[PDB]
Amino acid sequence: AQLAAPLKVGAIYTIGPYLFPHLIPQLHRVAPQMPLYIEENFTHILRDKLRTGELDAIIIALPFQEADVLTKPLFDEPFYVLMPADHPWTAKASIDSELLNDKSLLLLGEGHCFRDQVLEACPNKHTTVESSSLETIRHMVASGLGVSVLPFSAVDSHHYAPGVIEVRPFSAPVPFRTVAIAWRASFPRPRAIEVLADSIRLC
Amino acid sequence: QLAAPLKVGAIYTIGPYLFPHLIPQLHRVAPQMPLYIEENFTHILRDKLRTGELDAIIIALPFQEADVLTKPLFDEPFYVLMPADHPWTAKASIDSELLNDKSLLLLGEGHCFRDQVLEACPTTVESSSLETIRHMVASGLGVSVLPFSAVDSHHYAPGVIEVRPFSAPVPFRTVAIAWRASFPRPRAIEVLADSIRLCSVARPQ
Repeated sequence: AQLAAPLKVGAIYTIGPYLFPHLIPQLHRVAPQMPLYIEENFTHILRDKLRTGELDAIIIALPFQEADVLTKPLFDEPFYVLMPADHPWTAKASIDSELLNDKSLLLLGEGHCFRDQVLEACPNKHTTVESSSLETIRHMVASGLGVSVLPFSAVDSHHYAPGVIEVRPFSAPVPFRTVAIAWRASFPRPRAIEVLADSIRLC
Repeated sequence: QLAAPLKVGAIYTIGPYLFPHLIPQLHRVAPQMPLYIEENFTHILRDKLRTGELDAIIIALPFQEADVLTKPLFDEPFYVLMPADHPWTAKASIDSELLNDKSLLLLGEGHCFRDQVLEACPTTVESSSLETIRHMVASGLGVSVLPFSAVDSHHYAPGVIEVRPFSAPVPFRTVAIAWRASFPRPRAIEVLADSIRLCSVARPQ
């Protein structure tokens, strides 16, 4: 106690894969004896589990407000455009958002908050592929199927040799999202939460 | 018949470790066929293959359905994943009976790899995937089992996780590809299969 027991952390699908690899060793450096029971899911589900006590702390994107749950913004994360290496846009330095409504744009299905954020960053012509992760989308743009949008932390977390996929920033103003941690106020281990947060910011 | 997009499904425990090698090889022998990709459970891929919204699926045996051709591609061994501090680090290989422990982390019920691991043995994190399992192992939560194609597919610096082979006889799965018998594009199937076979070849350091 109180840094001596497993901590149950949830995160949304479009954050966990890109955060945990950085998070775990940084957490380890401060916090050698606490392992993480991890779950990745949609926002509302992580919220329900946070409420029922199945999860102790969740990682979501704003907006997010929950009874008896404290919510601290952790950082901001700009979006980037993902494309095949032979795509015309590779000649551009940045991509204006208005260019993005086109059948060639590949989106997550409903339920993903990132989907709505991307849609809001755009000016109805799209391709939605359900039961998809961001990685699956990266694979299909790598095969030359279309083009997509990623959060910053995901752009280089892949195992593709150079010359397969290219990433270009958005033209100003760059759309982004706000990453935040949530935990319940009555949580008997506040120092575990602070360790978690501090470790997240140092990434 | 190699200038149109091909619709491919694969099970959760195969795709993430296959596509990073499959896509380049595929453009290299077939640069005008992009993949529409889906990852899901075996039965869902089966149904999607039968309905025709998928053209081919990549699965593990056993697998046999009427009016569906199935071609075994290769054998992939299993490996044991552990924290870098874990005492099993001292071991060269790990006896399968040692996976009789609550430390052992498994996938949900819908995954065929769960069953395969359970068959190779004497707690379950639900709706999990292998990467999440890797993360929790990396945090020190326990120990797990991976297919070989997944043991290097991570972004942790060395010194965080370690992998050891099973003691002989080593457990394995058989990766295969399935497609409709009267599928109008057999050549694409053959390319895809060969490319998949190539992926099974681990590139030396």
